[PDB]
Amino acid sequence: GFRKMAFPSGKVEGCMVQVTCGTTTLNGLWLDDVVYCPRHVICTSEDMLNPNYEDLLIRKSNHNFLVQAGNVQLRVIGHSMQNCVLKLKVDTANPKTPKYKFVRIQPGQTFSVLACYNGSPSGVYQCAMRPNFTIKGSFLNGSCGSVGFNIDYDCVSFCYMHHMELPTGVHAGTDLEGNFYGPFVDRQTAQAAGTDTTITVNVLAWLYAAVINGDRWFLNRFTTTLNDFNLVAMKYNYEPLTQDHVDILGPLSAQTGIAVLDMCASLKELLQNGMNGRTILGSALLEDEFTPFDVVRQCSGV
Amino acid sequence: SGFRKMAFPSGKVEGCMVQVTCGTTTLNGLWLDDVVYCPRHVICTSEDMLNPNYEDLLIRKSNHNFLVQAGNVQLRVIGHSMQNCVLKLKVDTANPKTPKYKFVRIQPGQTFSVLACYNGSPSGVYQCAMRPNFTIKGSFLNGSCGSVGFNIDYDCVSFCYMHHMELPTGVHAGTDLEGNFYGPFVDRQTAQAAGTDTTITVNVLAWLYAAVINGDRWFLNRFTTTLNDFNLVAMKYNYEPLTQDHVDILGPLSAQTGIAVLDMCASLKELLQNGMNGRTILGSALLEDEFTPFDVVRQCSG
Repeated sequence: GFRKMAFPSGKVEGCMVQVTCGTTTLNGLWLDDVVYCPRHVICTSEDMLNPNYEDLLIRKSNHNFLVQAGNVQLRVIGHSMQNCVLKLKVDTANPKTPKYKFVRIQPGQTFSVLACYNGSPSGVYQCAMRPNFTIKGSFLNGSCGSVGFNIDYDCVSFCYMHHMELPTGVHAGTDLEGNFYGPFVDRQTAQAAGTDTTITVNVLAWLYAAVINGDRWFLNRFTTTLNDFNLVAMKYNYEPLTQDHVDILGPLSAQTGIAVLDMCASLKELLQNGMNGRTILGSALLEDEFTPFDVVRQCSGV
Repeated sequence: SGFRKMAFPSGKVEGCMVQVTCGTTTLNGLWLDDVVYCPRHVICTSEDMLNPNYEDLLIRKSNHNFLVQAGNVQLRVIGHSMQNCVLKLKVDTANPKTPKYKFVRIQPGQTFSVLACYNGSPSGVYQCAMRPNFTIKGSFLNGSCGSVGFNIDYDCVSFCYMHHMELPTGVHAGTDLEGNFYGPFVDRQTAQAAGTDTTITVNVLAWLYAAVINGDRWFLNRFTTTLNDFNLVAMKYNYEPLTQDHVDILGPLSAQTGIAVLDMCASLKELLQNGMNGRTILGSALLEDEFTPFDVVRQCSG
């Protein structure tokens, strides 16, 4: 079976805390003796319309921040702002800190989101960073500071911290250095994303997955150049491939014996001729939120 | 806003998973207090699995034939019994990470989270529903037996599923934590078919309400139906009947959207006898039936 699968969330659950300033409360990430959270925690609701964060933060001291792990307060002993993230040094090193790294992901890459409220994990689900740098998440009031992550061996790579829901109902946030993905700002104002596109490298990974499972009617006898493929794909609102995309498809190419550019020629035929009422892996829709790594991970184990 | 298939955070269950080996057979166990629960076919050789007499095989085993590993630590087995299709190994150490828990038997159409594990190590988490034919559509590979399904309510884990088998059709079968299979299956290495599956109608209606809450409305109509006339059409299409209890449980979603349950039933009836005409609902080309009304209310409250 093929399912959207999240990483086991326990290593991240052990890092979630609550951060409050005044009556504004959201989630933070407690790693070693530092808590990371969205800087708009320092705003009242009226502040968020047009905030001057530097001005607002110079008014705050360590003793204005309430950090709680459950009902246990963690005393704040220093604070600083890095882009759109606040870092609060606390006096206790988190004994559940996993091995971790901060990463900035590419569009197309997937990650698990641990949706949290008041520092308490509520649910986990899988997301892809869209080409327009939004994610199609599920978030309610109080969810900011929830994080997205991948887990490789035993190391947690944090890649996303949640800040905002756009008018269209999709979501926007930052990496853990506080830099937004996309052309968004943490202000209570209506912001639009670019028109989205289909994640071509993931569609190719899905076609490879179909082949591995014996579903291969769409393989044609042609090949293409990468440049010709990119120029055609863009007319169908598909993303162009990069050299890194070609490389990450390498393992599936080797597993199936189907050259990357041959699969591109097959996809191109699918694009210009349609599916003709046929299905691939049970579906009439091409799936674009499974990466090549997701295909390998779900068809091969951990 | 937003709507996503979401699992419970898995940390509380991750702290309970161990590896269980007997001879050349290895799978996963669930370690609660001083007892480890795992599928009994771990006592089988590849020859025994074809037609096993489990009581015979078990009486010929001693405690030392069982190797239980929690991470890098071997747990000493000091007792063993069998409860239906589940083996219970008594160990000399209590699991410090045992959560508050209970064993429950889930009803068809209810959902739960699965923590897929290999060699005692958590690999991924996803949401499943118990199908009306008592299969589940999971994602499981070799080495995954003993993985468990669960729900979390406040701080209590309700374990409802332990994994044993993949049917020839690719769906999955297992037991509750008393070792009783869901459905007419047996833990023998033979090809087994399920009863004809039906669609979980109350869940489809819940998901249609979710679609309206998120702005997807093209499928609505001004028609209404009686409950009985709806059920005549549902049964014609191999949908489960909708009961008055189901109507009542959908009440909160009906109030939140202003759409009477029987008006949504008229919409569903039109979809069943007309199709979607290549359109999508919440990004799906098929009618989704693995969200309960509770799943939708929890995710879409407000």
